[PDB]
Amino acid sequence: EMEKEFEQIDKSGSWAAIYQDIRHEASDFPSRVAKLPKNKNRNRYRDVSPFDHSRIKLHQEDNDYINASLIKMEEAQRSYILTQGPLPNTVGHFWEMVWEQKSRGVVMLNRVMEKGSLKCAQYWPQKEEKEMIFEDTNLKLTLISEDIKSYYTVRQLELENLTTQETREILHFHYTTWPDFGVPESPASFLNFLFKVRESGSLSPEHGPVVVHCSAGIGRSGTFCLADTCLLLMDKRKDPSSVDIKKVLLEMRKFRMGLIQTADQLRFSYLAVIEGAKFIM
Ligand SMILES: *[C@@H]1C(=O)Nc2ccc(F)cc21
Ligand SMILES: *[C@@H]1C(=O)Nc2ccc(F)cc21
Repeated sequence: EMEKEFEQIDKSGSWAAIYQDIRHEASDFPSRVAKLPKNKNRNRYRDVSPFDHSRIKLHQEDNDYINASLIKMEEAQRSYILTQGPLPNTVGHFWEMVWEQKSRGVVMLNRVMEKGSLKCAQYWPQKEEKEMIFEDTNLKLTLISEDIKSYYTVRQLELENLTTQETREILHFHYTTWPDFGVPESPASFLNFLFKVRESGSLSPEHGPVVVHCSAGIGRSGTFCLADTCLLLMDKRKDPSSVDIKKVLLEMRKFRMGLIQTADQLRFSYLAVIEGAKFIM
């Protein structure tokens, strides 16, 4: 039971030590496409590079590269795309990826400005009547509606393929209250965030994978996928306490580097799963 393992690591203060065992056990795979010179500016500096084996390819004949990975959790029947916050020059690529993978949801875990720097381009429209056109990828994006809450905002967007005039509705889930430093004190509002994403149908097998991101460094994102997957596996296992967070993290770590970044994020992920369990079970 992870609750008892929690008190043990907490009372012993061994979070940095557990995390380092994870860092040392974690997969390392080639990322040759990410390091090509022609991809330097498609790549957010001081951000993780995608492994070649799990990387999302754009369907443009020119350059197929985006900093994005497919996490496939086989048991849980859950798949996620994890990506960097778009750059001014990759906003069109980001929406092409959303279009081509048939994603219903985009999950954003950062503010556009944190610590007085831009963590991410403004990649969606701020007003109904000012839509965005991405001329490089032949897409149009319109804000349909915006629902601002205390801890998060949900936006309905319409993405239009200007080439074929097909349109789809995309949900933008923006968690707005992650602090500039460290992790939330309680996981309550984050859990209410996940449940929201779940009830929308954005994580369901009838859609392409959800797109998750949160700037570059800090960590976040990892926490989102790790909590979702751990909770769903408790709905599946005859014994819910067979679920080992560390094992799940190491599986995801086969698909993308740079989850959980800090021991604090690891601690928060335990606390989110523990409190999510008690809420359901
Ligand atoms: C587990 C299961 O038994 N059926 C099902 C359907 C969708 C999922 F995402 C996960 C499961
Ligand atoms: C939840 C909410 O607060 N706003 C919104 C809009 C669309 C959805 F599918 C779900 C929600």
